[PDB]
Amino acid sequence: SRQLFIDGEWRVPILNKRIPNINPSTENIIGDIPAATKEDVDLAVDAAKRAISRKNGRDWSAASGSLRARYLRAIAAKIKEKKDELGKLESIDCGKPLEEALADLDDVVACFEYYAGLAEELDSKQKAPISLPMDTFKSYILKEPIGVVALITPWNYPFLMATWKIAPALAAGCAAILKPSELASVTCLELGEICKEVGLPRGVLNIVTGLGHEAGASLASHPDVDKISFTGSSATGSKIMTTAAQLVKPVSLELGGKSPIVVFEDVDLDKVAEWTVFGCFFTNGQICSATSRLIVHESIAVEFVDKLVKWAENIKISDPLEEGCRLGPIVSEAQYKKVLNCISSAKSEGATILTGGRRPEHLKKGYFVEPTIITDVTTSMQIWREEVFGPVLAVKTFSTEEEAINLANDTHYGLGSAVMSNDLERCERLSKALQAGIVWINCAQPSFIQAPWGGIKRSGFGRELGEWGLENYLSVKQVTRYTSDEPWGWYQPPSK
Amino acid sequence: SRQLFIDGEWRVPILNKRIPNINPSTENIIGDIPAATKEDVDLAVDAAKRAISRKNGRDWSAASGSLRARYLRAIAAKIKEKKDELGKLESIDCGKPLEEALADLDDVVACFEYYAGLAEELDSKQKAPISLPMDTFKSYILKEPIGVVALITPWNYPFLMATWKIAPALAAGCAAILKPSELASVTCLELGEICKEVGLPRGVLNIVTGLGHEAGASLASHPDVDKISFTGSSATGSKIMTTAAQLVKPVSLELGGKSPIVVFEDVDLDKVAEWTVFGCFFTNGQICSATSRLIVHESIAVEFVDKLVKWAENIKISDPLEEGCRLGPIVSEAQYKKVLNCISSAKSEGATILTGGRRPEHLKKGYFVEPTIITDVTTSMQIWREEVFGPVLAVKTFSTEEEAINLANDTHYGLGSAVMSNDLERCERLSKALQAGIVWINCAQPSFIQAPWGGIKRSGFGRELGEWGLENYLSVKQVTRYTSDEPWGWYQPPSK
Ligand SMILES: NC(=O)c1ccc[n+]([C@@H]2O[C@H](COP(=O)([O-])OP(=O)(O)OC[C@H]3O[C@@H](n4cnc5c(N)ncnc54)[C@H](O)[C@@H]3O)[C@@H](O)[C@H]2O)c1
Ligand SMILES: NC(=O)c1ccc[n+]([C@@H]2O[C@H](COP(=O)([O-])OP(=O)(O)OC[C@H]3O[C@@H](n4cnc5c(N)ncnc54)[C@H](O)[C@@H]3O)[C@@H](O)[C@H]2O)c1
Ligand code: NA
Ligand code: NA
Repeated sequence: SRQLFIDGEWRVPILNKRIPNINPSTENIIGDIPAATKEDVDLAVDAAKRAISRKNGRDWSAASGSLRARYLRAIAAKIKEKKDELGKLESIDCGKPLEEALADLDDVVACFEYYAGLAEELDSKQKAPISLPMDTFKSYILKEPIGVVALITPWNYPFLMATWKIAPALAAGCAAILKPSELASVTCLELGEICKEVGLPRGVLNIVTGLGHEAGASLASHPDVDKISFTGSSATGSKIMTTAAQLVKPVSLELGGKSPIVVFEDVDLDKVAEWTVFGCFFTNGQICSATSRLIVHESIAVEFVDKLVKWAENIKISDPLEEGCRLGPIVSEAQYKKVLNCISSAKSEGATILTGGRRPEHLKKGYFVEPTIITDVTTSMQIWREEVFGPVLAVKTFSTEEEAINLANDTHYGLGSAVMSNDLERCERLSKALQAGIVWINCAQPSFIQAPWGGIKRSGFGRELGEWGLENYLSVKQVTRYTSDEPWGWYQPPSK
Repeated sequence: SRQLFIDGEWRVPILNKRIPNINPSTENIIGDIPAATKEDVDLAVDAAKRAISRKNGRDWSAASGSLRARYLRAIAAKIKEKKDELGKLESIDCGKPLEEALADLDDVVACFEYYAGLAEELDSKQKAPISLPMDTFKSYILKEPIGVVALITPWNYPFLMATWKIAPALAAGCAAILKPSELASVTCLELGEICKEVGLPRGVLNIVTGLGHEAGASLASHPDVDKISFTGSSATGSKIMTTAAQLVKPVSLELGGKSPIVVFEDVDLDKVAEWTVFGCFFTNGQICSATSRLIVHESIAVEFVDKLVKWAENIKISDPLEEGCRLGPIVSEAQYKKVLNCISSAKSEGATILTGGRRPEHLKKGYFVEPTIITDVTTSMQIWREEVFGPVLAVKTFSTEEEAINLANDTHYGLGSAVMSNDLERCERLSKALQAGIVWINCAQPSFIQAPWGGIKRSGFGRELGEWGLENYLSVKQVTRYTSDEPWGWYQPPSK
């Protein structure tokens, strides 16, 4: 089995500890992953520092973008080869249905190809001139890699989230240390073998697996890390930023959400019913930007919600590998219990569990929850307030557009949001009013790698994907030159 | 004798306390400023919040850029009228030579004018298309104001630094709270009156003066502040970021530096002597990007450093308001003592003072220090590592280019840097190797409003000036719409 990927080969953790890896659908130990600690992390950062240091002959940061692009394209092609096997490992690892995992793999491939392309273009973008009011000065800018980057990623899209950061980071000329989640580490470790098979220069990508408070914390607080890029819980992101503050290092954060989907009356109920079920139940409801607060016009509310109930109850719940699986199990026991507790608390606070809310009868084992719709929701309820990370939808109703937007913005979060109405004039109005980083019109959840992705407010800051994803790993350098041959003439010259 | 500027009005601090104001050239109490406290900071942030939500933001934040442009231009014109008056106040307040303050005001006017232009251009940048590889989806970006912004500014360029922050913040559609330094708050308070005369919508700009640990801390930790932009010391920068981390608020930090100036042999000696002295002694040596580490080639070192002494001793030091003034006093007593202790510490470690390093004999009173150049410096010394923020130049010698860049990069800071040589191929090589946000070639210290300004490493992150300045106060929103009529087709419809 795999060890830590450091400096271009496999290294066993110094303390030789290992973490059990559970299959979410069976509850059986399916294997394990290495548990890295402080000094394992220290080796990773040194290797990354060495990968980009001047006196390295294969200086990754000083290489041309097209050279890095060749590595990225090769990484992509090797992943494309293993598509079917990597997707199967993905499903077993995190619990998402096979068709979802296979789609993620396609996106991984596209993501490396896209940033390979951007890497090629980057050389043309260097030395971009700045127009000045004086003729005595000339000015341009250089786009330089930020340096050594810590990449800390979630378990909901294990391989894709990692790729969302490593592809732009490498394309920019950075050396990376990746810390995937201890709940879903397998495919990211497979990326280490791919790097070996493609001859990625030593130390450019290092993969350190283990516990968040051991490996992750050590990585985040290491003084030689130049930038931390994070995706995960609000609390951990806060701790990570606190740690980064010690040595004043830049940070990008993508944290939870509690995204609204605003459904108006002038809508095809059935088409938008699939979207609202998708926005909340897809990835077993473990989406950062999940549209988990439904805000439906009162005039269609009860018939629209009834449709939702039928769609949701027709969703096939099974082992992720079984043909036709549209919902898998929650990633872990601890997560399962949190999701069930959220449903329990909603019931306790007086809300209605319209459908789901329990373990399905036909599956005795595994962390399975039926798609859950919750109504009679009040704005002070925990279910309205707190991100669930389970297939759980909370429903509220509205009578005016103004009320709809006030309900939509009734959260300290600000990641995603969706508007559903045929009136496109209304959609544009609502897309401006919704306090979010992403606004979907007449759909919910699609993330194209060409378009900037991120949140505002307690959902964090910074943008991934598109050209924004690359910039996240560049710094701007102003090169200003004095063209004239005249003395500056500010101070008095001495005498000679 | 002004008060706090809150919600478009002059208001006495709730607790009615005031802070004395010292003339740095006489050591006499010359006035006082209002001392805002937590209760006043709440009122200013509340007013800012109301300014963005008032009338769906149609008066400011959701208005077109041309509306804000008119205000910025109107402010510019007012400053320009009173530039000589504000220059005089600026010198008395911070202690810089009058011709420096006068030059600052020219830059203040041009800064408002420049961001007025960018405000007008901003409307045409809205809804910029994002190309997708699908027929079924369409995507564009909106550039929204980040919201309510905290602007914390230093005492070295009192009015200009405030302008660097507010001008792009207003152009963006933000509502700002300014917390100027308690050592130089006078011109910034005058800007309040300018907003009044110009009729700037209430709450768009608020000015809260006071102690850093009362007013500054209360502003930085306020839950309704959307973004903090800070320029000042490393320690405080670090504290701001830690506070922001609690509610995960984005920050931009410009901190100190220990910037290198590298002088090769193929150089006009008299011309670069001027530049080097300017690079280190200008603003009484209180520049963030001061080039305070000289790195000269051994072959020219002896006569180049001798010329440096000649220039340094010909710098006219006096009251900042006297006709020929070219160096004023250090801003305050505490700073004055720190600067003098830095020079003592150099002697402690065995370094040589070639000129200055003491009170000028003619001044007697005031916080004056002669322009100091020190030599026989070692890599391990405090004057090499730490920021003096006084007119104090440290000098090391080099022979090879590899030796030059390694000495230049021998710092945890990374704000500015300067190359001096007639060989432009060499200058370009060094500009790529120098780890800094600004690289100057054949000059030191000019900052054009068209070009991005900021640091890397422990000098901070984020960029001000140019279009980068505007972007600092904008957040990117992705708007994606499903244009197809076809059902999504992921789930199985429930019939019939
Ligand atoms: N919404 C999202 O974007 C998203 C994505 C993935 C996972 N998650 C969350 O992951 C959670 C799993 O637990 P967890 O990540 O909150 O803690 P954890 O179980 O990983 O570790 C427990 C303790 O370690 C601390 N810790 C973890 N990483 C740290 C680091 N890098 N530096 C300093 N301290 C660290 C945590 O604050 C906590 O006190 C789930 O509740 C799930 O909601 C959220
Ligand atoms: N290099 C630069 O960019 C630059 C520019 C201007 C001033 N300065 C520095 O200003 C210093 C003067 O003292 P000071 O600014 O370090 O402290 P201060 O005099 O403002 O206040 C003293 C204490 O309050 C704390 N504090 C100040 N503002 C705070 C805030 N907003 N939030 C939480 N704590 C805060 C400080 O950490 C310190 O412990 C000088 O040492 C000088 O070097 C540096
Ligand atoms: Na697992
Ligand atoms: Na003063």
